[PDB]
Amino acid sequence: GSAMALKVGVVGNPPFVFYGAFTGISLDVWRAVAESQKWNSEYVRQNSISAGITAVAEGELDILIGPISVTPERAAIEGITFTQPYFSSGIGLLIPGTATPLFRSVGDLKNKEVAVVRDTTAVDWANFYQADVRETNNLTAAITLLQKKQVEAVMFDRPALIYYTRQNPNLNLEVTEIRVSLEPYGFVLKENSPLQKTINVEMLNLLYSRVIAEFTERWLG
Amino acid sequence: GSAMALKVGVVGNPPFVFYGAFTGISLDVWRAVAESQKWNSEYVRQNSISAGITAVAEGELDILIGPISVTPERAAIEGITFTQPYFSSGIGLLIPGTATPLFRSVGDLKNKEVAVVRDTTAVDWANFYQADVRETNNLTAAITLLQKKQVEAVMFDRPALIYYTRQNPNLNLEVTEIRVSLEPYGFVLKENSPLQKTINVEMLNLLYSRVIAEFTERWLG
Repeated sequence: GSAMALKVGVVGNPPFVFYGAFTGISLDVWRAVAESQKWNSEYVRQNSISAGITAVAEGELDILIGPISVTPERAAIEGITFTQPYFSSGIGLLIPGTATPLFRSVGDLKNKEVAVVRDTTAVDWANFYQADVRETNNLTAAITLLQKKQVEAVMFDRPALIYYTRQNPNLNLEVTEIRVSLEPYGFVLKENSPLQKTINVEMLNLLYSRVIAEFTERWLG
Repeated sequence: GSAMALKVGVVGNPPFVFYGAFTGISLDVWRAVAESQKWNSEYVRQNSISAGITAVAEGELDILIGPISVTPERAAIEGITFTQPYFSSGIGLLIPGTATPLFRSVGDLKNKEVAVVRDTTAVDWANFYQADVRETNNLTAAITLLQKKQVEAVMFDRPALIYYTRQNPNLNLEVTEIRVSLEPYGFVLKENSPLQKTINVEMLNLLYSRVIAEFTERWLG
C-alpha cells in the first residue's frame, strides 16, 4: 500500500534488537503486527529508552519498540501508554567463572563493583541493592570493564547476557542463577493512540498462538 | 473525601474474589490503588466477565476488577482497554486422585469429558484441545459433576482449583501438573479513560514492590 508510514523508534540489545538494518525478537513481533495490518514502517534507531519515550510523547514517533521494561516510572510519563507486555524477562548478573561462590543472592550485591548500562532498569536495581554502581554507555563497555578487572559483575537483562556468553564461550563468563527482578517488556505508544487497540489485539494473538515463543526460540533456543 | 464514587464491577472466584461484601486478592489490589488516590468505591457484583465488560463499554461501570484473563478476543471489544497485567495465572485441571496417570499432557484432553464454567477462557481452551466440553454455571457446579461421575476433569484457573482442594482435603481431588495455558490477569477500563494512567502506575508500583505477591501469599501461600 502507499499509505503514510508509521515512525518506529528502535532501541535495545540482542537477541531482541540487532543493528545492521534492524532485526531481532522485538522486530519480529513488530513486523508480524505491521504485516497483519498491511502497514508501512520507517525505523529510526533511538539513543536510549527515555529519549525514545520523549519522541513518542512529542509525536516525533508513532511507536517505540524493543525490550522495554514496563516500570511505574515510565508508565507515569505524560503523553505515553504501554502496550500489553509481550515478554517476561529477568534482570541478571554476568560474572567471571571463578566468582560463582560470591554471588548467591541479591544480598551479595552490596558494595560489589557492579557495572550497568546507562538508562536501563539495572541502574535503579543496582542502586536499590546498594552495589557500587558504575554506569557505562553500552553493554559492550560494561563487559569490557569486566573483561579487564574493575567490576565484579555486570547487571543487565538476562536474555541479552546469555546471548552474549553464547557468542564468546572462549571468555568463560557466567550468568548467575540470581534474578534481581522479573520485568515485562512492552512497546510504547502515544496516550490514547488510535493504533493501541489494533496493536494490543495483534500482540496478544502472537502471544497466545505461541508465535512470539517461536521468535524467541529462533534467537535464543 | 466526598467525591463521587467509582462504580466497580466485581467478578471472579477465590482466592481472587470472595462474596460476603467483597474480599480476595483482586480486591486487595484494587483497594490499595483506590486508597493511594483517596478514591471512593461502589462495588457491583457482575454475572459474568463479558457482562461486566459490556457494562464498562456502556459506561455503566468505571472499572471491572477480578481474575480477568487478558485475551485477544476481549482486548478486541469496542470501548474498553485492559490495565497492565497484575498476575500471571495458569489454566489447569482438577481430576480424581486415581485418574493421575490418564492426564499427563494437553493431548490427553481429547474426547475426555471435561467440565468448564461458562464464560471463562477454559471453555475455549477445552474446545481447542478437542475435549468433550460440558458447560456449567459455576465452579461448584463443575466440581459437583466431578464429585459425582460424569466428567473426568474440570478445567479452570489453577489458583482457584488449588484453593478449592485446600478447603476440601477430604475429597481427594488433585490439580494436575498440566498447564493448558498461561494467562495474565488485568482489570478493564473504558477506552481512553482518564483514570488509566493513574491505575497503571499504581498497579505497577504494587507489583514491583512485591505487595501483590504478599496479597497472593496471604490467600494461597
